[PDB]
Amino acid sequence: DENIVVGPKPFYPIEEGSAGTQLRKYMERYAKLGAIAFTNAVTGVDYSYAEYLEKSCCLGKALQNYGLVVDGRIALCSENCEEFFIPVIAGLFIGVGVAPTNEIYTLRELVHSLGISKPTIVFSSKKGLDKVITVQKTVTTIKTIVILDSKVDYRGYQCLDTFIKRNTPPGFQASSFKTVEVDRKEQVALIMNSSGSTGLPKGVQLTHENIVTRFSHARDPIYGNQVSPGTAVLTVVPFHHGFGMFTTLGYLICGFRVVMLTKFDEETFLKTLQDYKCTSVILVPTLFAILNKSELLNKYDLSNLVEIASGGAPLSKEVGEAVARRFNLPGVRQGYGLTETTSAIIITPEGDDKPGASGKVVPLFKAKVIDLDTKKSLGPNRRGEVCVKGPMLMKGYVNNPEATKELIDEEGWLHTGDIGYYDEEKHFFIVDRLKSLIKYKGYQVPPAELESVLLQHPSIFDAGVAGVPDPVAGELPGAVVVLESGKNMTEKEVMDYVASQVSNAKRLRGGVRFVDEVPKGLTGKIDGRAIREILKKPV
Ligand SMILES: Nc1ncnc2c1ncn2[C@@H]1O[C@H](COS(=O)(=O)NC(=O)c2csc(-c3nc4ccc(O)cc4s3)n2)[C@@H](O)[C@H]1O
Ligand SMILES: [Cl-]
Ligand SMILES: [Cl-]
Repeated sequence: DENIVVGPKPFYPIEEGSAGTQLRKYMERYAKLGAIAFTNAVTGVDYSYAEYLEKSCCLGKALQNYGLVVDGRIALCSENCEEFFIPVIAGLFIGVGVAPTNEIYTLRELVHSLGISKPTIVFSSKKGLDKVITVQKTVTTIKTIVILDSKVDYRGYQCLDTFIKRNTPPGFQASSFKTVEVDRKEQVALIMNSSGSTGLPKGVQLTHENIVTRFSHARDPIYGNQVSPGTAVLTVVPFHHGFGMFTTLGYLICGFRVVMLTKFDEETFLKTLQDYKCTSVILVPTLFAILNKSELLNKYDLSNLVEIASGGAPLSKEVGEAVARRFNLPGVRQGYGLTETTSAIIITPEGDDKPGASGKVVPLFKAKVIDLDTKKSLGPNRRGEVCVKGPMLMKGYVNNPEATKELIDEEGWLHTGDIGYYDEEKHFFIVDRLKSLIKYKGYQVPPAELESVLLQHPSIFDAGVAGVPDPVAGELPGAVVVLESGKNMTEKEVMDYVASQVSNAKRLRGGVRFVDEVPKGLTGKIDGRAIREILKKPV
């Protein structure tokens, strides 16, 4: 079947050893070099590779001394902090599965998530502690809570350093610690949760094989960023999520200084780029809005920035092109993936550009686009459901065989739930989620196409589009809009503006509501249910 698109061979073959073994090898190299691994952009606190490696080894030993066995479970519950990856790496080193969560989860989300992954120990931020204590009342198998981002014991709980000290012999040498080899294709490494699900979070099981595949991509000269220890990268994405998890772990294999930024005011954003000489960043779409509007770019030395990427959610082609132009860059790089594919499986290849494209199939992967009804493969320039296959496919959901069966078909293809197409040169374009398409008469209108038009308006800061029920037409496209400060548009002004830019079918017949915040998930995807609820309310 010539409709299947097959990715190339990676420049760097997948290395032998577990994901823990590989991380240890590279971290040790950068440790001896004296490089910095993590920097908190706002405080300027650094962890060297040497310190991060030492603590990760010491925590690995501590978890073994505590009694955790291969295929045990720990969790994190934390907003981004520079300590976040210590329990992750320790788990990978010893073959204990790690379930990351964020403090920003609701209690309903967190109780469900941790109830599925069943961690023995939770590494909680100070901020997340109250939620973890509450969850423990239901998930009563959580034995121990350790405070991740405190140097001292906190509210009666051991901090990370205390837990390590209490579970390792005095004078324990990290250099002596051995990574634990595992059955790479079978051994769960991480239990992850997607963002923007319409239901409660499922536990996505990712293996060591999944992760070491990512390590090849991450440092690939075409599909990643080349090893360059000391080079700084800015990161803004949530660490608990696959997007932040596998970009960050990849950056550690690359030897980069991971500059973690948690505040997105333009001054701090720009000052961070300048002060740490950041050479690249992967943004989410809302951060592009800040950069397109900024009147301050000229005040900062931004000359070190040679790459801007995007992922997680649809990016307006025109907004991306404007921002790339401001920075005098050829274009915005992009990656597209799902929690269930570990990381990005379509990435813009260096040297092989195409306006508006999401990129090309990554090494070791295959992709196809199927007809929504027949499920048969399609040629180029035909919209259908993107499906993918390759060694980053998850092992399956935790204790949910039905959901696994629905996602990964009898022929081993993962059905992404996304609409897209590929062109004659095999560039893929991801349009939107199938579930988001607005059923206006016989049309299937992608909200992202309307959102792009809205975002391009200089008075519109943010927008989200969804379908308003309608007896005659099925669904009418409607929009929720956040206006830029000091600007005003009426509903009619927005509707007329959109009508001037789109087909008749795409008009905002469902109307426009103005809000302070567009409802979205943790990595920028529009919350359709929430938008529909807002549109339902009378003005
Ligand atoms: N680039 C994109 N364009 C449009 N939509 C995109 C998208 N990426 C994810 N999505 C949407 O998120 C859904 C998946 O949501 S999810 O489960 O929460 N997981 C993800 O969103 C997810 C998991 S890993 C990951 C990426 N890793 C990267 C590494 C480098 C890089 O440059 C870019 C990326 S994006 N994204 C997709 O089905 C799709 O609807
Ligand atoms: Cl999201
Ligand atoms: Cl979310």
